[PDB]
Amino acid sequence: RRCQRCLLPEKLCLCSTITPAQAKSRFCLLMFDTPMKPSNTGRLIADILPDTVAFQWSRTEPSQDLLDLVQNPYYQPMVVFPASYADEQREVIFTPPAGKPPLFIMLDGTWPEARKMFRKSPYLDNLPVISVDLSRLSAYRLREYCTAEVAIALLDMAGDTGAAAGLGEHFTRFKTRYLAGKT
Amino acid sequence: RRCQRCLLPEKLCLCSTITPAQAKSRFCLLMFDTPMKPSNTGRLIADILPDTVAFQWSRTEPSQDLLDLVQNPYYQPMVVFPASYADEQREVIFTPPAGKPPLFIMLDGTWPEARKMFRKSPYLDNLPVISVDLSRLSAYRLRQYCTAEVAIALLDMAGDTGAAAGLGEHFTRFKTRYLAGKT
Ligand SMILES: Nc1ncnc2c1ncn2[C@@H]1O[C@H](C[C@@H](N)CC[C@H](N)C(=O)O)[C@@H](O)[C@H]1O
Ligand SMILES: Nc1ncnc2c1ncn2[C@@H]1O[C@H](C[C@@H](N)CC[C@H](N)C(=O)O)[C@@H](O)[C@H]1O
Ligand SMILES: [Zn+2]
Ligand SMILES: [Zn+2]
Repeated sequence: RRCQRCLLPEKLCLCSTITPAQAKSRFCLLMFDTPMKPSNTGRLIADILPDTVAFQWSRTEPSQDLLDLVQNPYYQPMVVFPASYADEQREVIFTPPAGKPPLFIMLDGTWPEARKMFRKSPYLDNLPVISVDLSRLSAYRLREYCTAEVAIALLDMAGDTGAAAGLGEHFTRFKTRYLAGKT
Repeated sequence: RRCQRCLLPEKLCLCSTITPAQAKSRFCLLMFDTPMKPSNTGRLIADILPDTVAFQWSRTEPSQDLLDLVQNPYYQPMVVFPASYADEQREVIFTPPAGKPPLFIMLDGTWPEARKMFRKSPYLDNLPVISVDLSRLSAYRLRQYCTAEVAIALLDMAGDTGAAAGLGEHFTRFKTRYLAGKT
């Protein structure tokens, strides 16, 4: 009864609407649970930006491919999480750094899952935390938050406004259809 | 706060999505009530086919512009109503006639309002009733029935598949947003 790709009821399937975009930014999804939950919105990022990398998160045996990706000096990697959680010695930044393309590492799940991922992933500890400027959502007619909404604001912070606008529109489509599914 | 044109919550406003189409068929809406109610779907026809004529229905004082339109020999006028309610001497048909462009007269309101309009409008009595083949909605991945849904079937019956597809997509957008605004 539910689409296996877009996770909405079948009469509400949005797959035909999806128009991927392009961006200088790149996302990496560390997923606490890979089945796939409609309430987890990190997957919407991958619909709009299909170069999004996604992993199942592990407490003790992180993937070598994940380690390779976050250690690739081609990118500037950063952990996406509210600044108040970062240690006093943790580097916190407020814009993507200039030059190398950013790799936005999202902790995709619930808060206690996100928080657990933030604290028990030592391969992320030497990375800067970016504090997202959520007020930028106003320029996309979204409430100035879902993991997909955080990503929209990040894309806008990086000047990837085409992908921000495409993800906003895709997010609103999913959220509207989801609510309707509950009706 | 609701949009005054598309009658949805302001955050769910659909006006920007509307792309009118073109059709050989033409519609005429006799609306019981012209505030407008969100759940009256005759107005969705006008969004897709802006040459749709619309009048306020009156029992005793029909507009002369309405009388003039239905007496225009340029069109083949017909009243859109379930065939079971026609009189035995009423000409019932099952396809739009061939040759002159069809003028589909919709009774836009609720069922008791439509049935009242059907019975108390002497200017429509010498007109044929077209019985709508609603199984055609299957071709548009749709399935009582909204006035806008009946119009999609009529458009398809007349070969106006582009307008029928555009009205289907529009009706589903309205219906999905209306359900979500209800959530
Ligand atoms: N200020 C913020 N900075 C960074 N990420 C944020 C912020 N506020 C919310 N988030 C995101 O929201 C997640 C936690 C929950 N809100 C997730 C809700 C829901 N499961 C979703 O996927 O949208 C975090 O792991 C981040 O992805
Ligand atoms: N079998 C049918 N043949 C012709 N018109 C129909 C048929 N079934 C429904 N309709 C039309 O669709 C309306 C259905 C009503 N329930 C109105 C629902 C709602 N108020 C709307 O405006 O969409 C009728 O009043 C007619 O205008
Ligand atoms: Zn789907
Ligand atoms: Zn509107």
